[PDB]
Amino acid sequence: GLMQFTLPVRLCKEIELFHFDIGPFENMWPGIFVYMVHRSCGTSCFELEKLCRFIMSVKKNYRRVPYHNWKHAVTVAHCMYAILQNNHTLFTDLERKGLLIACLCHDLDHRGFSNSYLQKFDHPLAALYSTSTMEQHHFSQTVSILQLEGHNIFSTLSSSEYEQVLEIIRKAIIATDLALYFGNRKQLEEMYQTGSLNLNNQSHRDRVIGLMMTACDLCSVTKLWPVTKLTANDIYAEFWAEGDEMKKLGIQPIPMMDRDKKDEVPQGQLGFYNAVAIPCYTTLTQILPPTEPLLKACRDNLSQWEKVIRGEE
Ligand SMILES: CCCc1nc(C)c2c(NS(C)(=O)=O)nc3ccc(OC)nc3n12
Ligand SMILES: [Mg+2]
Ligand SMILES: [Zn+2]
Repeated sequence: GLMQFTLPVRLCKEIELFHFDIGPFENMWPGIFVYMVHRSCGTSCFELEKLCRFIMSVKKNYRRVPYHNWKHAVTVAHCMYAILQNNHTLFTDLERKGLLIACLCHDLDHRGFSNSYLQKFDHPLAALYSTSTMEQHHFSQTVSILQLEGHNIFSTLSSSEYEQVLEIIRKAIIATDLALYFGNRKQLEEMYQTGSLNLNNQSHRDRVIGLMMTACDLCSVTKLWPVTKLTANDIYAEFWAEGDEMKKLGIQPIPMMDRDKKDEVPQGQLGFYNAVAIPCYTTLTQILPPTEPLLKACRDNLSQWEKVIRGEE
């Protein structure tokens, strides 16, 4: 219980910042996650033997895909750690515990393909889960790993608390379905602006936690320009593979996913920043003012993508 993780000084300091990059050393990422748990939650939240064994089972069930991989999992967990640390009195003990685990597990066993591709392929998961297909699978894989012998990091919780935390994780992971994001943010926008938003209302908390999950999940748009620019190559590599597989089914993919139309990437990016990312961090900043650095960094990067379109770089 007196065993803390420490990081080297540059990491110890930079990890507190929203725009932190977890680096290219895979073997430090589990330590980075435990560090964040111990500062965000407490050193008693989880039994270290169980946490370490949960983390390495989760890692093992991320696939070697260009973007939706173990590095994404830990990156999205760090963004949630930054939001929680900057807003530390707004969230319960259970929410701090649940949300970091939810972010680490939110893309478990992702294959690099969208819910639409699974559906057009007629993948078995699409018959099992008619909506939020991959996201119901991610939650399912989470529960699977929790029920492995020695992996139940929630074993010290009461019956009620256990059921609450699994319900926090389920809604948190389902909210990473971008199809649900548009309506969720619209409702929050309305609630904030008419003054009706109330964080003691569980259905309002749910929506706000949903928006936090979207903000963490898209946090690659909030990094320093060189990180954001290079992450775009990994995202587009999955898009083009999915476009290829669409063509193999006899379906012309949208232009964003067609590797024969790579000149129309910079404009595909702009639409995504204006329709999804900017509104997401704007509404989030309105509800959680300390999350403003995410909105500012997102705007800085939109400005960098506009430059790329003009041929200024
Ligand atoms: C994986 C789909 C969701 C997603 N997450 C991120 C971080 C991005 C992103 N960022 S970047 C680093 O600037 O390329 N660009 C995207 C462009 C289009 C798009 O259409 C769905 N999604 C994008 N996206
Ligand atoms: Mg996902
Ligand atoms: Zn994700």
